[PDB]
Amino acid sequence: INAQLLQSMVDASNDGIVVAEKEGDDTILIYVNAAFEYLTGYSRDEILYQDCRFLQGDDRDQLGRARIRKAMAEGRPCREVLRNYRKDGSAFWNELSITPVKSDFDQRTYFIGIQEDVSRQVELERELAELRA
Amino acid sequence: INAQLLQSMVDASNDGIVVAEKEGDDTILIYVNAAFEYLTGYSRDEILYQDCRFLQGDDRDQLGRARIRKAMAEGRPCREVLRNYRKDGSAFWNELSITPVKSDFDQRTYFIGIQEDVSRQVELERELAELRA
Ligand SMILES: Cc1cc2nc3c(=O)[nH]c(=O)nc-3n(C[C@H](O)[C@H](O)[C@H](O)COP(=O)(O)O)c2cc1C
Ligand SMILES: Cc1cc2nc3c(=O)[nH]c(=O)nc-3n(C[C@H](O)[C@H](O)[C@H](O)COP(=O)(O)O)c2cc1C
Repeated sequence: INAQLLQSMVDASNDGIVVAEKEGDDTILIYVNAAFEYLTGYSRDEILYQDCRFLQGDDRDQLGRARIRKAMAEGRPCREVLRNYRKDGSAFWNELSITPVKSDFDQRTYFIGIQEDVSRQVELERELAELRA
Repeated sequence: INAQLLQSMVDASNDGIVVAEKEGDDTILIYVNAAFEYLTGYSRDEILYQDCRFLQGDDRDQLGRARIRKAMAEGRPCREVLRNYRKDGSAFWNELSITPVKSDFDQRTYFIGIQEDVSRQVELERELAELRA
């Protein structure tokens, strides 16, 4: 499959897709797609080369953080549902998928992130539970 | 971004991703990912070089067909929720996004399809609306 098609497929994805690399305790972003920019509200120039933890804002007491750190250290993919905050400050539920992959071009392991906004389904399920009473 | 990472990003996608080319009134499949292979129940060798309309089965009375057909003619992406049937015969709801992309290698327009399963949400909305009254 051609590389231009793959880049287009990434650029056409509804879910957000990012690529990040490890720099100590930070995993700084090296690629984001348009979907990620519209989901998070930040432009490409602002958040490039930054760890995604800024999406958590002040809600930094989420147990999923430790699970993410364990998964990335051990080279395992992981899936976590987190509360994240856009640039304007509005909250949303982000189903995040992290996948570590070893690039053979430079023998470096990178991390692929897929973000899904699941706020709508969270609200729907909650309302169904309320009506169940 | 290198092609190996792009193929990894596509094969790790939660939604199904496919690539198809135009042959008259048919849009023949040239690529599927693992998620699509396990969602439809068909192997790559079975569905290669065939238009995806077989997923509709006998339920060919879906208006989205017309909308899909017009969208591809004008080179516009489109999003439609359709009824599809697996190889075994079980039914599901597919939110499909079609995006035309210009490949420069051959200056040919290809079509990227992204499929998301919305059956669970469809049932949620059904039950919430029913109990809602
Ligand atoms: C590719 C990638 C994408 C990530 N995307 C998000 C994200 O969208 N939202 C989020 O809250 N954390 C995200 N994270 C996790 C944080 O960036 C961070 O790595 C994790 O919370 C570890 O927490 P710590 O930095 O406090 O140790 C992502 C991590 C990676 C590797
Ligand atoms: C890239 C691509 C992916 C498609 N994926 C699906 C699909 O997953 N399910 C489906 O029912 N139709 C899908 N279609 C639509 C059918 O393949 C077909 O093109 C459509 O029904 C157009 O009208 P026709 O059936 O009269 O030709 C897809 C079309 C394209 C171009």
